Amino acid sequence: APAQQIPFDFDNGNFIRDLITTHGGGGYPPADAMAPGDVSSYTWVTHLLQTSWFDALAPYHPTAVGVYSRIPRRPAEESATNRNKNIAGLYAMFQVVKAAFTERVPVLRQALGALGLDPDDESQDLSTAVGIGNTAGKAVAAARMGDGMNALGGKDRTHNGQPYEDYTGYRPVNTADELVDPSRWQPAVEPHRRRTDGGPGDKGIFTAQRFATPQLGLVAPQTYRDPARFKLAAPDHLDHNDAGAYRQAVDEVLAASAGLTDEQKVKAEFFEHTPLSVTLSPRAAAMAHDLDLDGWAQLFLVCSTARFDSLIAAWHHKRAYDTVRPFSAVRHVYGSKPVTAWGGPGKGTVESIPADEWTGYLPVGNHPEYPSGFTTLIAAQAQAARSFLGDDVLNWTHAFPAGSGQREPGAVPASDLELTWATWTDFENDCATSRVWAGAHFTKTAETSLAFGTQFGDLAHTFVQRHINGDV
Amino acid sequence: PFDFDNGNFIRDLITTGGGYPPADAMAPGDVSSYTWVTHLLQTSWFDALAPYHPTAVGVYSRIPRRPAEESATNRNKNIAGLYAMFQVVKAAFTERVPVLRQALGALGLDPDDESQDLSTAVGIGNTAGKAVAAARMGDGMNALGGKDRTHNGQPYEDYTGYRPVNTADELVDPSRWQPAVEPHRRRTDGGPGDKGIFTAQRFATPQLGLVAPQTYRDPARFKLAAPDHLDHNDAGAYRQAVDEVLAASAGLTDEQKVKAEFFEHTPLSVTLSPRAAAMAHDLDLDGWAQLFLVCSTARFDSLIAAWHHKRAYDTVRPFSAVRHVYGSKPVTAWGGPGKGTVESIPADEWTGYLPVGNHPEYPSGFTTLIAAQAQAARSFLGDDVLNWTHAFPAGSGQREPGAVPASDLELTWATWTDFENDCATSRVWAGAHFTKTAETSLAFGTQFGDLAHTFVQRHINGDV
Ligand SMILES: [Cl-]
Ligand SMILES: [Mg+2]
Ligand SMILES: [Mg+2]
Repeated sequence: APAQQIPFDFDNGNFIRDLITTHGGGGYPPADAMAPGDVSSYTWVTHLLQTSWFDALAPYHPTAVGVYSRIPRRPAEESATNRNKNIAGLYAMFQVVKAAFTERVPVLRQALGALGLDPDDESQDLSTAVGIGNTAGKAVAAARMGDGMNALGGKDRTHNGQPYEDYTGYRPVNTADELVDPSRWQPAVEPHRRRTDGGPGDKGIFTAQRFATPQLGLVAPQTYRDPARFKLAAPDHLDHNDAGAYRQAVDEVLAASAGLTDEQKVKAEFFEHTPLSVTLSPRAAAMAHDLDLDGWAQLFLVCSTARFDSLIAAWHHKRAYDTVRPFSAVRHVYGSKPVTAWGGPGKGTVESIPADEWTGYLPVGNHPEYPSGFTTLIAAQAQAARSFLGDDVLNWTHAFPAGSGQREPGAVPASDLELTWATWTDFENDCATSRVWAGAHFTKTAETSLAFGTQFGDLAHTFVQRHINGDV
Repeated sequence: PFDFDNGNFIRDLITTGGGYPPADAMAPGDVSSYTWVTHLLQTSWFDALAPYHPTAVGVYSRIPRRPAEESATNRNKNIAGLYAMFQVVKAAFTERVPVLRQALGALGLDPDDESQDLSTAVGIGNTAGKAVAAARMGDGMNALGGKDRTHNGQPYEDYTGYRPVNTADELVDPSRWQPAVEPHRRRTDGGPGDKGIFTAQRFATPQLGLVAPQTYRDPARFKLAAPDHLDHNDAGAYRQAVDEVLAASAGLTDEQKVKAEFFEHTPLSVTLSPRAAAMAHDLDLDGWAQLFLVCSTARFDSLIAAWHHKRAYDTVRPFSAVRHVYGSKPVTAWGGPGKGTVESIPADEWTGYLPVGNHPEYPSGFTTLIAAQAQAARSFLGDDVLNWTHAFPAGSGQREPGAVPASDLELTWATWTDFENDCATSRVWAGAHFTKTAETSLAFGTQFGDLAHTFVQRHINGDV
């Protein structure tokens, strides 16, 4: 309803917990223009969003300073309640949304109006919460909208630019029709409605994949400068000239496909679903650790910084190694010969699906295979939360009603399902293995990605502590 | 309120100007899947009405003729046509099932009635619609996705093994089609899709050239001249074709931009031009079903032939040809949204006003189809009269919303000849086609309207 108001206690509430990250604890969130499996654009925009929270609250802190702005500190009385911090954080992310997520502006404008806040207030009075928030959010957008991500589309061109357009000149050595180098990434052919549950798009249209925002590997990281300094071993397990090792890596993917259970299917979908598994695991960790509003903003910043910097490094190596995905390797080893694996929707495991008709449980991501973006990112986020919160406790239970699976709706899971992760360690280990259940990654890739991501959580923790303490 | 006895379900319900219709899962510019599914829908109308006609027989079914008293009013014919297309929707357009179920319920018809009593309108309609789907869902279009595979098939999947000789990144043969790189939200107004994702084009349903046509058996028998204007080894002719496209781009007016969008909007220009012709000729319900079948048959068979030649000639689109001729050099053309004509847009940053279609250039699908449809309506209705006016309020353009057109605009086509001539030239304004391609496509499509008229008359007369 146009006049409906949102109940929220500005004085004692927590806008991150009570407004932004609220959910019923079951199923998947509503869909919008950001596809849940598109981790690169998701991680980039979410970092702008969640950093604006921290920068908006920093002047209300006794010592903290912002990442992208330095706003003169407020008297302590302005933090006696959470009202100013709540207002400032909301306006800061509103500025980021207006700059980087214009699709969300109408819903956010309506939510702000329902909270009693003027959605057209562009004041930048630095003694007011709205002015601090607007200033902090604008500073994040001003520093990042023109970064290497090309989020506005103007990089290296003057006409007809499109947001997130690749300006780096990446070209695969394989086409979707011909596997010239079986060690190298090959674009998949996918229906235009390309999400796990179909999703938005055009009926009867097919496309060939393009490397998703390869320029991500070039954007300025938050805690370091050059992602090449984080060395990653070569993916020797996928050298097609070592036919025995290549075939073993393929057979492990097919065996994972053949062994799929309801729980593995749901976990495959869960860990690829960025607005749920990635965004809301810090919420679960925060709920288990009794953090105040400042602690939530700090935890989310440390997690987002870890995701941001680890994914840049993962994307750098994705392009440098440019590694083949499982579906191409399955076809390379077996051609049209039948294999034992998932037969497709409603089919369960079958003994004789032709290898060139096999597909992973989830639609394969549109970028090279090595390393795993999700696994690197979650390992970084798990380490960041570990370091900030002081322990490994996560205690996240999420419910999946019968038939709520997106790949096989109405059939998977066969009955109501509750998944629980007591620790980040359980969480990140499930993420890595679920990438193999999804058919998106080889076992060794997921294992190496787990080890590769952890270090970025430590860098993120140091970075956020430096800003909490005032950056002197 | 719809009147079953004297009303017309095609006129009063299905095809009920200004602006563009609401968007759904079928993108308006995607002509191949649109024409295929629409032919099943509109053929089911005719087959449902044939037993209620004194002599007509169905295309995909033969239902024993009804007593004339059951055609005294339009009630049975209206009921039968609605259930017939409902059967096609359930088989070939499942996305539309909820809206149609609701529309039938609002009319007082049970959307769960699967009766096939051939003495009742619901039974005749259900039977006529199911026969169309049974005959066509497994044709060469691969609409269900099972062609030449047993696992993980996807509707409309290309089974033909077509691949371009160019990749989206490298133009090796400038005479041949090169797929474009496009944002995933790929429609003129953006459209549904995923933020921040780009794709390389795939030839849209190349198998369309292989599906069994309605009025002939082999599309190769319809000769189409070679696109000599696009032989890159003849640099002068190639550059002339390119420069004509750039000059059309530089000369774009509000009217040309809106007409470019209009003729690429299949649910409007293609679907509703027979409505305008039917309205201008005061046809009864039978005449509407017959006209739409002649038009749909002409579109179906002409587009099959166009798709056959699109694959055989596999010709380059203007954006690739502009890049071949000029590389990065500046040209005079449209500068992009909000910029108008500019003197120095780098050629490798130029784009047509509308997103280029995802199939080879020669011949033009829209132009061939409209020329076939225009001829079909001409032959059936006996004259060239169309008398269609469509309004575009200020700012209603999809490519440049709020700016184009600068003021309220009315487009009028008195005749099919004016309509098809505007369609051909608008493909050049759109940047999608070369001038000679549009001209040749107009000449190529006309013949399929004559074939369609003969085919429908044979069925109207009883197919003896
Ligand atoms: Cl071919
Ligand atoms: Mg608190
Ligand atoms: Mg009538």
